[PDB]
Amino acid sequence: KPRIDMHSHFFPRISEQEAAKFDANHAPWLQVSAKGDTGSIMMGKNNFRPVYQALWDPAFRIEEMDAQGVDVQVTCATPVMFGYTWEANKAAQWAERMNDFALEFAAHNPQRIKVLAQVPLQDLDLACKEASRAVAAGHLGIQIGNHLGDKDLDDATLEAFLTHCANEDIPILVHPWDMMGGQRMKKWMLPWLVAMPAETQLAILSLILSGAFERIPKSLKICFGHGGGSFAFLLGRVDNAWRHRDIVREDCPRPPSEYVDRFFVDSAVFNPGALELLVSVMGEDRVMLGSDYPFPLGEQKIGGLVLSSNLGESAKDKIISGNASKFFNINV
Amino acid sequence: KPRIDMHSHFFPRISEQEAAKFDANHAPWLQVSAKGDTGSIMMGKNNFRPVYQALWDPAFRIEEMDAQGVDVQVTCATPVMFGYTWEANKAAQWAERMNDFALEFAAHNPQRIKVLAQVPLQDLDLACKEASRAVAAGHLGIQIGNHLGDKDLDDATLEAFLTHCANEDIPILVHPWDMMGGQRMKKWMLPWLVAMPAETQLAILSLILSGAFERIPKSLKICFGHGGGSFAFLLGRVDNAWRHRDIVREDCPRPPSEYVDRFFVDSAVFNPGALELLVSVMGEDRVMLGSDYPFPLGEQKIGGLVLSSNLGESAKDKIISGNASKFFNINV
Ligand SMILES: [Co+2]
Ligand SMILES: [Co+2]
Repeated sequence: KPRIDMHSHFFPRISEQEAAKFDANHAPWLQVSAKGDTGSIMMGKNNFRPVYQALWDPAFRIEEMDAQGVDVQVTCATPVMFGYTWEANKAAQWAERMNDFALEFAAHNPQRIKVLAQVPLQDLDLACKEASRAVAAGHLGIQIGNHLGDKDLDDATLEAFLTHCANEDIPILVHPWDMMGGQRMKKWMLPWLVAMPAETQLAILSLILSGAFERIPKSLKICFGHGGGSFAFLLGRVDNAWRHRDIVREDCPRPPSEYVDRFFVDSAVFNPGALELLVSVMGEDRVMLGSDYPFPLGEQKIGGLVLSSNLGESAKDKIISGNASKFFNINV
Repeated sequence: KPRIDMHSHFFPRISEQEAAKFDANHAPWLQVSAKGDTGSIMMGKNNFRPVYQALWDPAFRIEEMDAQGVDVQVTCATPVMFGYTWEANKAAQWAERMNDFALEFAAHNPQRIKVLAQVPLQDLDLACKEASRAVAAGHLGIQIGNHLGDKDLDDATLEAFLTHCANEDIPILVHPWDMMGGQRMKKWMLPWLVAMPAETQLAILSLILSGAFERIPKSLKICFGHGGGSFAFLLGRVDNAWRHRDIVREDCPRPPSEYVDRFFVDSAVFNPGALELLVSVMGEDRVMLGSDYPFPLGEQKIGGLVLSSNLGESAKDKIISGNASKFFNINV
């Protein structure tokens, strides 16, 4: 039973110059210290966030995986890489380049390192083509952000994308990104603590309340990252609203709670009680170990929360290993 | 064994002529049908919200309360009545009129209907007066919105108000309103299902992360409406952030979860799993029965989720009765 950690991120060796050729102001690149141990994601000439070797170096990453007890990691774009606001053809060329970097990263050891691709989701046609190209080149699926500006997952272009993926057997991880909140949540990591869980919840409900699960084939494999946000906990509020209000019930024929059999969530909720309630709502078959390696708010002892739960042995094995193996078809 | 519902709402019997005196376009009033069981809250000459008789009629309410098994009910402003956008002086006099109306509604049976007052929270001076004035007139505390625009509860102006209330032993109920989310939650009541819980979590976290509870006297009686949103379930994430980023730890000298003994939440969470998680977090002494009567999304069998739960008889008596008795000082 190899521990599979199915939610982690990477960032490729791109220089200022290469990024500039796409967008001098908005294309992210990687600055590495002379020493080679630390670095920063840059945007234009500005420091975006500080980072360390494990995000760009697959050999260094292998050492930490050994140290952690992680046998297989699935890793994908850092969300600042998405480029969802750029011109389509440019975002397409970018996506391909990033996905190639991701394959080259995993080529260091394709047994223990699996990658998901990004897509120019602003353009449905180009997004489908990149999704297919990348999977047929080695990627085990796609990571998308959870919205495109004012477009949420109920949007016909995003629904059409999920449907293409269901049709071609391409798993999706939905990652919250580009957080709401306007001006309100600047200090103390509030976008991460408030807006992010709200974003993921909104993605799920957008699928549910629009009736989109009635249209998307049941074969779609889709996981919502970062514990599904606050979804599991406020689901009661949503069923209540659906039972008692026309406008809530209108596009959604079955109790919202019944739609949990249509998706997955990762396990990153940082609390025993939250995990227990997460597993209660979703069922043990629908929660997968994800850490958010190698960022600093990520689970520092990968799998620790699950292995130390008062869940059954049966269930623990599915969450740390079983489910993702099936979900991503990583042949154990 | 007396049942106390501490979260319900009311709307006064204001004539269109009396409303137009404050603001012909933005000041809320009540239109009542022939039969006398139907109404609309209006904004000028437009239908703002359709409402039913229990919202404005004490006699009718007094009877649903008899039907429901609720001995005492705390009631307060519908958030449309807040008028936080108004000019400080126009609001002060609006607040007083709403609060004279609230005391009239209470006077129909002051043993069973208790009231909280609204305040012109935009101007500190006028809000403190109205608070002390309203309480001494018979109000048991105040209801405040969770934010004013981008001033969250970490705003020093708002702190001072919380502290002014603390020393007068004026209890406060913090209610979500004016939900974040802009152009993104237009259907299926998503403001209420996504933004509302996030607002309330924000409100709590701005107190904890800013260090406000270090500076507000422990005598503060403050309660966060609607279960405190997603607060209890996301709390583990908050501690994780605190432990791993020193910017989260800067004004918050102890782990964020330690401050749970500084506030209360109501019980309105619509799921037994969620109720259990909520109590586990807050403690059985810090959760009060609130229904959100008489709104359609309000609990239909008031007390029903608590009374059917797997909690002990001791826990149930505190939530239904014990806690709210002490908090609002309603003597049995
Ligand atoms: Co992540
Ligand atoms: Co309410």
